Amino acid sequence: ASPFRLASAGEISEVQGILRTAGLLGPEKRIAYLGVLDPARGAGSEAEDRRFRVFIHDVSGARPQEVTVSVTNGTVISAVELDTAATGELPVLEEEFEVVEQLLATDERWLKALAARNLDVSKVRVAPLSAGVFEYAEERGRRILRGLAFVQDFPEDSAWAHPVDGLVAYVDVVSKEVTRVIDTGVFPVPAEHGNYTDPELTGPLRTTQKPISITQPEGPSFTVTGGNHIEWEKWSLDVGFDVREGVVLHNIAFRDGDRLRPIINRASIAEMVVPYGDPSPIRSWQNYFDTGEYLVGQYANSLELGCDCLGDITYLSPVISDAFGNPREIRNGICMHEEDWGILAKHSDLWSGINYTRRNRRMVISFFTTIGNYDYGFYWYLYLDGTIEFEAKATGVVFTSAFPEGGSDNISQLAPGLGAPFHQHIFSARLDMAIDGFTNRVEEEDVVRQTMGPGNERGNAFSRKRTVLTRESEAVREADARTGRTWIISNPESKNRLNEPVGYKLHAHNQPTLLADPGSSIARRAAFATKDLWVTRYADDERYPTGDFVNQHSGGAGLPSYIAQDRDIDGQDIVVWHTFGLTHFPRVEDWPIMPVDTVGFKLRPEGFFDRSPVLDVPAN
Amino acid sequence: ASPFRLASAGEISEVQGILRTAGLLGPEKRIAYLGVLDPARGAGSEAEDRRFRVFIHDVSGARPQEVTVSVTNGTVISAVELDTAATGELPVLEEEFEVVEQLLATDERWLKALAARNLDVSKVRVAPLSAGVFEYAEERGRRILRGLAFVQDFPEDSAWAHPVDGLVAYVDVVSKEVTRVIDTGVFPVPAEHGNYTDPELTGPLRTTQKPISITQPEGPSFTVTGGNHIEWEKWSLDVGFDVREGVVLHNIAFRDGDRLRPIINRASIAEMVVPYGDPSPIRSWQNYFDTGEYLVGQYANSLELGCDCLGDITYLSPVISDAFGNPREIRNGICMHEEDWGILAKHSDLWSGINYTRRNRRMVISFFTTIGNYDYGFYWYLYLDGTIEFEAKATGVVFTSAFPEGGSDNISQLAPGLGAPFHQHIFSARLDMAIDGFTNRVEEEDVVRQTMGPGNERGNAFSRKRTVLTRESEAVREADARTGRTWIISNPESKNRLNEPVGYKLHAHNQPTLLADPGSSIARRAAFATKDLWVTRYADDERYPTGDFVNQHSGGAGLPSYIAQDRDIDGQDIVVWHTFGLTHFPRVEDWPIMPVDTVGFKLRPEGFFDRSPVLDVPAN
Ligand SMILES: [NH3+]CCc1ccccc1
Ligand SMILES: [NH3+]CCc1ccccc1
Ligand SMILES: [Cu+2]
Ligand SMILES: [Cu+2]
Ligand code: NA
Ligand code: NA
Repeated sequence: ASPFRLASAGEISEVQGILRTAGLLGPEKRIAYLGVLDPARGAGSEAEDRRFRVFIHDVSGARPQEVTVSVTNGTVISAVELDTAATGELPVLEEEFEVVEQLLATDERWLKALAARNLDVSKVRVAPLSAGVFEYAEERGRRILRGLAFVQDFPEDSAWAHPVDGLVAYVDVVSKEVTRVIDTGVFPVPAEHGNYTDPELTGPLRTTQKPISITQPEGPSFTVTGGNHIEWEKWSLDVGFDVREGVVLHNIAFRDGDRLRPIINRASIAEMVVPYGDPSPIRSWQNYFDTGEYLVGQYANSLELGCDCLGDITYLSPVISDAFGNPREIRNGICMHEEDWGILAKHSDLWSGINYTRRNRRMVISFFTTIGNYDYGFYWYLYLDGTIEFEAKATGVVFTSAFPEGGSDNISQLAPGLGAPFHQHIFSARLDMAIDGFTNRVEEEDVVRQTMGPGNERGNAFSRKRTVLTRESEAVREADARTGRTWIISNPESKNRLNEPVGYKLHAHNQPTLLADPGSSIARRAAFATKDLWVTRYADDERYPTGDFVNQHSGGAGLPSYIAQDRDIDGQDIVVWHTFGLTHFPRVEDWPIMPVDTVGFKLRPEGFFDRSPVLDVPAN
Repeated sequence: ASPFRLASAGEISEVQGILRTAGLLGPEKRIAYLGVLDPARGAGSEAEDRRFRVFIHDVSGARPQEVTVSVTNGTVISAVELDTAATGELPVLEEEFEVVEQLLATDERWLKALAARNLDVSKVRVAPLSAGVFEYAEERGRRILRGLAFVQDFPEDSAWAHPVDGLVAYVDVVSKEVTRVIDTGVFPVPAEHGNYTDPELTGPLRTTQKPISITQPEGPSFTVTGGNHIEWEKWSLDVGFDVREGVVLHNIAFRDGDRLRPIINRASIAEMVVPYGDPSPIRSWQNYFDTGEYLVGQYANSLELGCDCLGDITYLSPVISDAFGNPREIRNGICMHEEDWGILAKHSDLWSGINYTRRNRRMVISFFTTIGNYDYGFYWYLYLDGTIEFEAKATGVVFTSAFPEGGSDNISQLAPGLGAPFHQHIFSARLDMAIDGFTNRVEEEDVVRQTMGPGNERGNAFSRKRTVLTRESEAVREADARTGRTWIISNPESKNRLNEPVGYKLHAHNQPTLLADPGSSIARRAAFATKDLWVTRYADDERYPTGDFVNQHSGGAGLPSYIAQDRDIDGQDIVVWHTFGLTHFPRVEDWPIMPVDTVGFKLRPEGFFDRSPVLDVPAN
């Protein structure tokens, strides 16, 4: 009976009924987002109200609505008409993916461009790309997608190998109008195929790999109760799923003796953005927010035993709503399992004669999503020693273009005539902290170098300094790999046995943040991505670093507007937002299908325990 | 019959005989180092000469010697008397470990200090620490170790829990003289024990972990021929072992179609150093070079099946010489096995309908070493996609002190009265590069940010720049995480099918380098550690970044003297030296035995292949 339980098919069927009865789900309506709301702060009075938030699109041009529903009470709580010129358009609908291709396929300007390139319109796929906000005044308040074309030689052909460069179109998907067709010149369509299952390309498959068998002859070491509550090796948590964010972790806690100690209240990847660095007008508008614009959870893959997840796997199958409010099960959408992780601790002592070795392991919670050409795995790891780690795995097919004759400073060449524009993959982790409870503070820790002199006569000393972040206006922080900069989240009212505040240290990878010019449209809309670390005071409605409606929003929403409140964060209920990402200069080896590359972050205990928390691990 | 084969017991027995007959191994002699020499450059004329380098110490005060021997020809090639005031002392001998304790145990000044603290001399262990070079003129040319004391309450007690602070002694281990005893004040000896196998400390062991079984029902996928030649998943290499460096990788190559393509000629960890940042005169001299002063290979552990290495393990048992020239087998000293490594590549395509998933794996070559309180695992990883990775795993027991009343800026508190001085663990990887052959160059690659303006009107463009390093004097490089700085090793005379030079990219972790003041003794002796990247022209005798004789050398030897030759490195036979390390502010969780922390680097192909090299991997 947990309030953090997954949404059930029955709850979603009741939401649909409530919306229908209220007159909010007519035939011109589509559900663009549906998700359970987290319990409010201080629900410890026991009063379960299962509430759902719904974004409702209207395919006839009427104003969309934001609606909150209580399945517990069977009522509509609020329903607001949205002015989308003001607050942003709703997320892209799956059914709009093919509308862009179909509308262009009858437009004379589009047919004119394809005819000059001798392309059969029935072979031309059109990627449905988010539009952003640029110079085009006619787009304000309209639902616009932009289309870039790729040729499929036959139904099983990889279209990404055949970009049609020098051509882009803009489409109003509600009025079904093609607003602009821009043809800047003919580029040869790259001819080589990129079919990575074609024996002519792969050659004979390897016969040298032989099997690795990972089994757990006595089950797994974790238990799952109430559908989504995990207990594993003193860890406790709830695994949630949201159609926008994907896997969400709730109530991460560690059982230290007889005390259950909270660490993180809610952990999610709350936004991601892929900005492209090609200045060609064909692509210079291209930045897609996979989380905020497309909703990564609704494209989660069904994960296959032995291929996607290997070992003794426990699956979760989350339920989401389709565009009409029917429940849709994502079969085997979340994989969970434990993994051997090498040596945990080891010492052979010359004086005591004792040899000691212990092995480590980790709990893995993962899902995969596919949005167009790109595929990402999201992995959360819990380790025996208290460490928490997130890892994103990027794979799929790189987004392509022509490679210009005479080269390019912003595109790399992958095959004859075929290019891949430079781009970044930037994530925002939202960590609603609860280190031993909700009274937390953040300190920035830098290494301090000391000069040779009095008190340091051999010039060997070095130290560290910690700076408390006391107000939101000073809590927008940059990495500094030079000085070993980390951030410590501590509880000043909870001390370890040495009388020091208990804490956790965040270790970043220190990769570059957003490279775009600070005056650009993307720097305004993805402002979170320009800094490595933000800290805010918790608030119910401050969910996403980019705001609630990312699609076609003019910018400034989210983190820069939250922190302007300049709230007290020194020993308060706080949220850490960590930006981290990959800067991708594509290489030949990324083609025709890209080997996984990774990025992430980790948190390690910092005086949270009174000694090593893994002294009670047995000797295998 | 490979020239890169491991040394055999028979070869070492012949070396001993040759040395004995030549009069070089009398009863006052000790072998401080013995190791096989790599074949000279251009031995492709086929002429095997197995040669060994030997450092010979004299326990009676005579001058040590460096000797080269050919077991092939049964002769002494050269024998040089060493002036150790000039070129450095020989590495610490294992038999000198207990000489420091035994000599102090009869010194009246030492007994005076223990008596005032009411310590029974039979309970006091003395750590044998390398001396470095500081202000003491009487030490030049003498073989000095310094001693710090720890109390063992009973034979199985962990002495590290009971440091005797405020007390240090210096010992001449050849003349058997205690040169100085420094007592700066009495500190309480910390009373809590740190016995991590005591049920009173651990509590009841966990009963919740249940087994993970990793098996390979058909063997392993790699083959071992000639004792130490590995073939695995198109990779080819030789696994060497040296008593100073430990595991060395030779002739790393990748079978691309019908061509065997070299990548790295020799890879090793050529030095490591642990500098302490406590300005107390009791410890301000403390910096130990585990590789150069103590020789990490001779302390390699015998690795246990199921505890140290899990799965289907193939072992190597390298042979080294003891101090008298007898062969000594390190049973099960090197573990090798392959490991599942998650998803390699994955894409589900919306237009072609093809779902594609492939799994990754890695080849692991590892050993563990223990020198006093510290334990390290060295791991080399080869991946299916051409990636090479090194990982160091640091564990064991932290070096301790008293925690001063009133605190400290350079020591953290681990238990009542017990401190752990700040320190670093810094490694030097020596990578004798051979990217498609020996004509290589290094480029530094930085991200380039571009301003909004003409040619970049939306302010989204970004680029990269590469700077060729042409001469040694310009090849001393610093990290820059901000700008995503990496280094590319390429072969300008070997091009991929796109006509670009083939290459590999080095990705660093960008951790802080040496923090000590640049005018300090350690900055002079560990000059390699002050910069992230060095490139030299290959030379036979340029083996270690610190020089051949690190112990008590006054500084400047090694890399700073090599690069002063200012040799051409633009398309030549070059060696990359990468500094990387951990800065350790010890935490409570590191006590009484430290959970593993890690650091390393990786190299990934950068246009080395003509497309993804893993298209021929099967579907499991
Ligand atoms: N990831 C969102 C961008 C996208 C969407 C659909 C096809 C190709 C690219
Ligand atoms: N790691 C070399 C320093 C050392 C050597 C022996 C005991 C304790 C410390
Ligand atoms: Cu990418
Ligand atoms: Cu350390
Ligand atoms: Na919080
Ligand atoms: Na070389």
